[PDB]
Amino acid sequence: FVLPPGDKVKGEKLFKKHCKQCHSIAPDNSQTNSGFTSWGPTLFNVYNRTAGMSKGNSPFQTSPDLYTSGIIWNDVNLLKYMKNPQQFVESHIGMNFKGLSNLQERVDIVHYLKTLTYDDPYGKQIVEKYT
Amino acid sequence: FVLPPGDKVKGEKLFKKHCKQCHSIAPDNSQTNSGFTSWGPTLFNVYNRTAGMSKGNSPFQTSPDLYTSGIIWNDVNLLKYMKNPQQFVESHIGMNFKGLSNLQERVDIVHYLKTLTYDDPYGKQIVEKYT
Ligand code: HEC
Ligand code: HEC
Repeated sequence: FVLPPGDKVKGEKLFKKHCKQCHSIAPDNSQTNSGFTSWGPTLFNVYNRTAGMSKGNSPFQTSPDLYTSGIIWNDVNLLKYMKNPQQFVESHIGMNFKGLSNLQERVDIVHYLKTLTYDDPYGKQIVEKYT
Repeated sequence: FVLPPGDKVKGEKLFKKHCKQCHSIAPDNSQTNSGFTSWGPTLFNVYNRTAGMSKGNSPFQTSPDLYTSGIIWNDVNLLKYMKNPQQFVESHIGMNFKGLSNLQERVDIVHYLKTLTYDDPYGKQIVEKYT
């Protein structure tokens, strides 16, 4: 497959219409993950960039010998992701988050999350483990 | 509304089964923007934290005069977002990306993104401006 003929001016227009609300184009590189100006990461230099979702189900979490170069934002993957982001995530990493319907489970999760703070004993324990 | 009674141990187990795949619990503070250890941001100290999606649809024509991130991850918002993230996004920021059906528009977008690079003439101008 080769990237078919397209119009980059039309592309700028479509980007301002559909993507600019959540994505910057600034060449920060310090914004390539989430960033500080836009919600989503800067899409500058995104072409052939290693995708952030490569870190989902990180093999590094259990061992540094399981390094993974990850998924690349080449032409095909950009086209497919722009077609259907959720199906792309599910098909490339194995699953996505569509929400938890049960209310007690979500409440229990909130109770757990409230302990992940710099003041809670459990949170203080998580802190020293990473210091 | 008050947070109903909950079990933080069951919450930890639910977090490990449903959230740890894409979320760290590391006190990085710099990882709150997805960081690098995980695809999603660290959920450590996420309670009552300003949500990253507050940065979407930013009035950058009056950026110095009108900007005050104000989606807070309090109990209610966490429960709502965990129930249906996409509906939460759509109802709190106004819209969400569900994909572009047409193939030529996506191709044109890829053509525009290929010019966002440190060596393309257009990408060079974007660099010049934002420094
Ligand atoms: C909010 C309403 C968004 C709109 C509209 C678009 N995107 Fe987005 N995208 C958004 C976020 C918060 C994130 C980060 C979390 C995630 O799911 O990855 C993204 C991610 C991307 C990426 C991945 C970048 C990476 O470094 O891995 C790309 C390439 C991307 N988004 C492109 C993109 C395009 C082409 C859009 C319009 C056609 C678009 N996004 C809209 C939030 C939002
Ligand atoms: C990947 C498959 C994920 C799973 C499973 C869960 N989350 Fe996540 N979440 C993910 C990303 C890539 C992002 C950043 C982009 C975005 O849409 O915001 C998030 C974001 C959050 C946030 C916002 C944090 C902030 O700083 O604003 C929260 C509070 C959050 N996610 C919570 C959460 C919970 C409770 C989960 C399991 C029950 C969970 N997420 C799963 C990706 C993924």
